[PDB]
Amino acid sequence: SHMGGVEVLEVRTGPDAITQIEAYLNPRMGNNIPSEDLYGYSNSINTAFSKASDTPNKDTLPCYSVAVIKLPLLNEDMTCTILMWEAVSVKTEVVGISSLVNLHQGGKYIYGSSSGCVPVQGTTYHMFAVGGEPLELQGLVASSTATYPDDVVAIKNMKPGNQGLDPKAKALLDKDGKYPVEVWCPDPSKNENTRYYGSFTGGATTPPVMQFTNSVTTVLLDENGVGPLCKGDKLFLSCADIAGVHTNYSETQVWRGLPRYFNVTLRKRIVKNP
Amino acid sequence: SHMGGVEVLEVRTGPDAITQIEAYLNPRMGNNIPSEDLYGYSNSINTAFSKASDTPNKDTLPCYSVAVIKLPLLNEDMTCDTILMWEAVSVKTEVVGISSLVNLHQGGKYIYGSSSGCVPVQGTTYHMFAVGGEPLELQGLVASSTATYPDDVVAIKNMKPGNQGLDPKAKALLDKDGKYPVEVWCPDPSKNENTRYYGSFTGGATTPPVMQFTNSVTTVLLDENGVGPLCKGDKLFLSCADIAGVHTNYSETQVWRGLPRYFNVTLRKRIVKNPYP
Amino acid sequence: SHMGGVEVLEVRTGPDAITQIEAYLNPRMGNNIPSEDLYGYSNSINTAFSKASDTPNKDTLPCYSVAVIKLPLLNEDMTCDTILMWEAVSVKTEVVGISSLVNLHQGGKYIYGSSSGCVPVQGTTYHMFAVGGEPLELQGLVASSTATYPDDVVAIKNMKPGNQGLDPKAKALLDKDGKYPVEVWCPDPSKNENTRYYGSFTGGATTPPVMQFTNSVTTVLLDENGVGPLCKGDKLFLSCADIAGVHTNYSETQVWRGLPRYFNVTLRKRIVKNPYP
Amino acid sequence: SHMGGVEVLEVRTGPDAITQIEAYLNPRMGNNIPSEDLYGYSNSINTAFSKASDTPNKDTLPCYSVAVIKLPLLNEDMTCDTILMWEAVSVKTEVVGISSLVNLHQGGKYIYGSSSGCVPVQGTTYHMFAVGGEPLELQGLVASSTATYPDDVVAIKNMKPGNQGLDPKAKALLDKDGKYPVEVWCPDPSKNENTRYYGSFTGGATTPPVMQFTNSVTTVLLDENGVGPLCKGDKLFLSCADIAGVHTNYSETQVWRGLPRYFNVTLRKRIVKNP
Amino acid sequence: SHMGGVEVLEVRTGPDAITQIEAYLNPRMGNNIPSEDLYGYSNSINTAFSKASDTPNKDTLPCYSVAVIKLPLLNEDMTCDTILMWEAVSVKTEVVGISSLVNLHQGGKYIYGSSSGCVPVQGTTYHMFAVGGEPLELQGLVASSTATYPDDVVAIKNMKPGNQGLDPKAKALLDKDGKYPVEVWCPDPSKNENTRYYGSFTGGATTPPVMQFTNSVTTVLLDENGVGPLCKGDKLFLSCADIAGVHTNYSETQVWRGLPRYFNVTLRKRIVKNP
Ligand SMILES: CC(=O)N[C@H]1[C@H]([C@H](O)[C@H](O)CO)O[C@@](O[C@@H]2[C@@H](O)[C@H](O)O[C@H](CO)[C@@H]2O)(C(=O)O)C[C@@H]1O
Ligand SMILES: CC(=O)N[C@H]1[C@H]([C@H](O)[C@H](O)CO)O[C@@](O[C@@H]2[C@@H](O)[C@H](O)O[C@H](CO)[C@@H]2O)(C(=O)O)C[C@@H]1O
Ligand SMILES: CC(=O)N[C@H]1[C@H]([C@H](O)[C@H](O)CO)O[C@@](O[C@@H]2[C@@H](O)[C@H](O)O[C@H](CO)[C@@H]2O)(C(=O)O)C[C@@H]1O
Ligand SMILES: CC(=O)N[C@H]1[C@H]([C@H](O)[C@H](O)CO)O[C@@](O[C@@H]2[C@@H](O)[C@H](O)O[C@H](CO)[C@@H]2O)(C(=O)O)C[C@@H]1O
Ligand SMILES: CC(=O)N[C@H]1[C@H]([C@H](O)[C@H](O)CO)O[C@@](O[C@@H]2[C@@H](O)[C@H](O)O[C@H](CO)[C@@H]2O)(C(=O)O)C[C@@H]1O
Ligand SMILES: [Ca+2]
Ligand SMILES: [Ca+2]
Ligand SMILES: [Ca+2]
Ligand SMILES: [Ca+2]
Ligand SMILES: [Ca+2]
Ligand SMILES: [Cl-]
Ligand SMILES: [Cl-]
Ligand SMILES: [Cl-]
Ligand SMILES: [Cl-]
Ligand SMILES: [Cl-]
Repeated sequence: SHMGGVEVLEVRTGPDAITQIEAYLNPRMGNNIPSEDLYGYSNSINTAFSKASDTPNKDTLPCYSVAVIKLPLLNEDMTCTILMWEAVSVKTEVVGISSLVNLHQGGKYIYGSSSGCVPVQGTTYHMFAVGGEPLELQGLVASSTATYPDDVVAIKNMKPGNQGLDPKAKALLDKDGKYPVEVWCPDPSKNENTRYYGSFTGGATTPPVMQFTNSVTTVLLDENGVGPLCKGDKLFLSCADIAGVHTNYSETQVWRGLPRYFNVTLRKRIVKNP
Repeated sequence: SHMGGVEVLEVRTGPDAITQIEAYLNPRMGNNIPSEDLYGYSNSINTAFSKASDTPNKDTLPCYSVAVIKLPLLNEDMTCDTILMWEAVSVKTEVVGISSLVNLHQGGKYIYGSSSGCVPVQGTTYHMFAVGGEPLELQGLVASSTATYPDDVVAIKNMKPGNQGLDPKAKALLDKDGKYPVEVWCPDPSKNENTRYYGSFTGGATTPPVMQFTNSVTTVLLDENGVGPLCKGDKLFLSCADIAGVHTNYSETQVWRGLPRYFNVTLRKRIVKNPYP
Repeated sequence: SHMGGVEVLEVRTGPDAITQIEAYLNPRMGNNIPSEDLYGYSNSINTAFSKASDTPNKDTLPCYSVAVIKLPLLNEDMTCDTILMWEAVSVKTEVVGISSLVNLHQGGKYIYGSSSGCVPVQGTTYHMFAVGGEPLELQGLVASSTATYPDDVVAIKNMKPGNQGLDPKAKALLDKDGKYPVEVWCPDPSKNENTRYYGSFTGGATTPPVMQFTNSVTTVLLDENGVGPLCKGDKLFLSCADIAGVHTNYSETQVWRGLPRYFNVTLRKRIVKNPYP
Repeated sequence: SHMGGVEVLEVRTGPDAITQIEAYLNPRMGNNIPSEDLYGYSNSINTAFSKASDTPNKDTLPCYSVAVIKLPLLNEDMTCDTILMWEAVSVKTEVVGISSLVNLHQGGKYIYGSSSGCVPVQGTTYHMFAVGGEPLELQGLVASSTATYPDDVVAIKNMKPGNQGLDPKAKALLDKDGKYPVEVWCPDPSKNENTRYYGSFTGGATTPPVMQFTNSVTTVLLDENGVGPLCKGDKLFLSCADIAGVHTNYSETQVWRGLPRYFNVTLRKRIVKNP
Repeated sequence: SHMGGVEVLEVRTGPDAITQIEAYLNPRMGNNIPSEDLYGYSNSINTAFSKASDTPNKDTLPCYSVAVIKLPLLNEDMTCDTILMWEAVSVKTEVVGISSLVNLHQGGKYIYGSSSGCVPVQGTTYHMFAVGGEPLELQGLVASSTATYPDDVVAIKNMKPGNQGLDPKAKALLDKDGKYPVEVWCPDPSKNENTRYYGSFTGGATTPPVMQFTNSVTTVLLDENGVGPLCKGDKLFLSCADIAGVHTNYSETQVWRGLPRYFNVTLRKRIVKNP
């Protein structure tokens, strides 16, 4: 016999330097208040009369979600180096995928009136971001002559140049359910302190495809080995998860969105004070 | 010449600390009793008259499958500072009966006209499995909060339009086979620390199903800290749903089609600081 | 200058302990004799009148292919404490004739009108192969328990609605070429410890087929313990099914189209504790 | 207690030997000037009357984008045994404005009837980019040699049926922004030793487009010999085309839709034997 | 300061033991001569009257391309214990002219009505290439044994219904450019020990084509014993077929469309025991 090691499993409370946060963000498809009958969907998509006359109704435009998570305060005085929270990894999941596995919800029939109803399908757009400040946005639209509703943030002084990349069309994703997906995208010329990931599939009637698991972690460190650094001890979580459109019996259509869960691991770092 | 080693093959028993279990779970599409004519399928999908009047008929809603496997007893009682627990380390899993879909003579809607083969199972698919040391924790979320769910399934309590998004009060455990509808419940990503789950969804009205099968693939169940599910009360929970698509009848009524899933799980005995008070 | 090595290429005869075998298996879609006009295809798919009246015609049901390859004799008898056995370590396999589908002049249904090319083979596809040291073990599972299978195929005995899911009594061995229907039998994942199998299915009414071909890919057959299939009685079992889709005739009758599969298996001699009583 | 290291985060200015450039290139689908109503789209696609009579209207042909970026001057003396050159070692690149396609209210053909959303941009897609130390070298190859190309694009000289395959005389340099049609010119794989290019095509009449976007991906530009593009005359060439699909109007006329592309290229100073 | 190394970039000629060859192969869809109006396409596909009466017209059948490249002469004496042979170790290969498909004005069938663009090339695709030290070995297998093949292509001898599966007598060598039909012949996996081949097929009536292009990818040609194709008689065999789909005319007649393929093969001299 000899003295040797054996590994016992127990609850381990992680180092003081490491923290995890969890959050969920509900979708902002247009009906953005939980009391609303069509919460989690847009209102019926109203189409343009013409190029010149294109005025989407209130609540018909899906917008990005954003949540600001206040982390534990690290610095008593900001005058010294300072400590900052560095986001190192994230686990994220689209919640409610299985809700689409439903052929009895009222709408257009797959075949005739004896069949199931057409499920959510068409254009999809799934993106998330984790950063130490608001996601920086670039404006670009399909048509500069659309008139955007009062309750969304649109491009200022829109002109045909906004159908391409105009460097004046910039914004911060600093309000939940206010920045339309069809107007704003991540600005790749900025966002040095944010990591973002997105996938788009278009088409009129395309089948949606989504996976879900609790086994996958995305590392947030950049090419220099540094994760997002949380300015003022605030963590920004942003996303949009448009699953497709639901078609009603009358052939009116509404966007369907799903919520997203985030689990972010952060660590305390010593940072030279700007 | 010299003395040297040669490797002889033989049956090896493996150590007492490791065990393997195998199980299969039959699908729960609505007709959940093997004596039923449409066992392995739902009843005909009945669609809503309206947003307000949406009452799925009994046995038209696919539900999750779950089995609880009783593992070998490890402890005399729960009084010691440490106990032994089974740790699930890996799983091999297979959807069974995929080839049954390779059938164009089953009665139904014709591909072309009445001289052609019949349309096979297609449309929305949903395949998921989980292996854990306790029930899979579920989150409720529905397409429509005004649906009236049948008494024989577990629905969200006191549904409101908020349940079309994530309401933290809509939570459940997958603790009954063939009772929790797929369209109401999904894995809760805010919990499930002691379960591993994996899922794939493809929608669309008539989409072709795609499935693979092999006995060569093993999934490791260890988490980011190197620890597998730990089996509380020496029970292993296997959960799944495998909706292959819908079958369309000649009259255009449609039924969900599900397939069984096989599991082979490897577990090892571990010393664990006693969690039980 | 100095003495040094240079690598010269030459024909090398491998060690006596290693052998390779090559074989091809022609498809068994229904017309299984090379003299038949529709060899490599099924007969026209006849569809069910009803759930209760569903009687596939003779030769309309694709079946698995199987070949048993007799390997070199290794033992004088089975009396010693150890014996020699062939261990299958790797396989190269290819579906042959893929390019034959690149044909829009074969008579059939038109893509557009009567001036256009004809619709090529498309729809449901099913590709699988197995390499083992004994027959592939099969599980039965059908779309409909009330189908009446023809006398010339091996069907599930005393079929009941439970056979639309997994019934553990519905088991068979793939021990006859062109006799076990693909739509009735699939690999049994609860057995097959001495076989490796691999399969892919894509369904749908008219889905485009996708196939690749190369001589650059080798699949390793060693299991999780580093052991390949061990060939009982010095026999190697090769199994497959390769359904490319259906061909549609102008009258809209449809026939399954299959393709042959080539195998190149590498085996090595091993000393094995004698399993034979 | 002991002396030891701790890793402090700070703003680090990269070594003098390394530089990064950022640029964006707007699409050149035919309406190539930001004052134009249909900027970012082609004009309506006019189809051939016949094989012999096929005359695309001006600005109906999507063309490649190119930008030449002037890098810091490295050599005041070009007569030494060696010179310095900028070597492009990696690139991050993104298609911008993908989310603009997530729009079912823009006027056009209806998905179902007049109560539904309108059909989004779909059909043929073509996405490519290149990073090089000199212009991208092009090979000409067309669907039909009897097409008559307009005078505002560069096309194949003395076109003949052989140009429906590879004729080695049909060669060009991508040296004008918005003038070389995608349907006439492709990268020449027999040249381009000093460029890296990457492209993806999916055809079909009405195919759904698929596009990803992230700031997490870097492509290494070093070749098989470990050498990146070397920038002749301290000029960096960025080339691309990003056709997202076509938009269909209610009248069923169709226009190509393109999107801009962003580039972030890292370069390092290298000693090079003087040519 | 000290003596130290710095890596200077320069033009290097590889060792005398290594050579690179570049080639392109134009497609052989039926119109195989660059003077033909429809060069790069087949003639209109004529469909069978029946099972028994199926006679494809001349030049309606896409065929494989092959080029035999003469390499530098290695042995003036062929009677020693060893000879030198070229060993192919890697290949870079690209389909050329993919962008030519990004064309909706070419005359044909309309996507929607007569105001819209025309349907692009789509349907069945077949892409393969091979690099070897001798002709690619072929296996014959057809959709229908009662087809009558024309006298300008090489087909199966004494065709019988068994040729709808694998009959071991139906074997050939790919030794003539543009004469072996794709629909009759495939690589023989039971031979081809001295060739590497790679192929991809996607069928369907109207399927969208998918193709990528880059100059960044190298395929290693070494087999499982670390040996590449050895070039018998100092000849390198390049084979391919690249069927992009079919073009549909307004009358609904259809023609196959093929594209050229580029090859860049690296070879090294090896000492080989004299056979
Ligand atoms: C996303 C969703 O739940 N859509 C509903 C839809 C909406 O509630 C409605 O369009 C918003 O005003 O309503 C659907 O059911 C309708 C009935 O509620 C109504 O009584 O009659 C309608 C007849 O055209 C229709 O049946 C719908 O529009 O199809 C059901 C759908 O799920
Ligand atoms: C999933 C399945 O087996 N579906 C059957 C279907 C069901 O048995 C039935 O719809 C509900 O129990 O029955 C099908 O055959 C029918 C005949 O059994 C009946 O006599 O007449 C019907 C006429 O519309 C029909 O032919 C069906 O509904 O198509 C066959 C199908 O496979
Ligand atoms: C898979 C195949 O070869 N199919 C053939 C088909 C078969 O020979 C037949 O269905 C077996 O009974 O025959 C096709 O051609 C037919 C002619 O042979 C017949 O003279 O007239 C038929 C009229 O509908 C038809 O044209 C077919 O059924 O389309 C040709 C097909 O490739
Ligand atoms: C790509 C794009 O923005 N297309 C517009 C289109 C263009 O403005 C037009 O083709 C360029 O000359 O115009 C569409 O709207 C049209 C109205 O502006 C016009 O008053 O009437 C037309 C009736 O057929 C049509 O409604 C269009 O052609 O559909 C809108 C489209 O987004
Ligand atoms: C692949 C190709 O270029 N196809 C052409 C086609 C060919 O020139 C023809 O099939 C060769 O025999 O011709 C198309 O244009 C035609 C006119 O040239 C002719 O004057 O009238 C035809 C009326 O049906 C037709 O418009 C064609 O057949 O559509 C154009 C096509 O691109
Ligand atoms: Ca910047
Ligand atoms: Ca939690
Ligand atoms: Ca077992
Ligand atoms: Ca060259
Ligand atoms: Ca051989
Ligand atoms: Cl703005
Ligand atoms: Cl609840
Ligand atoms: Cl049985
Ligand atoms: Cl030219
Ligand atoms: Cl022959």
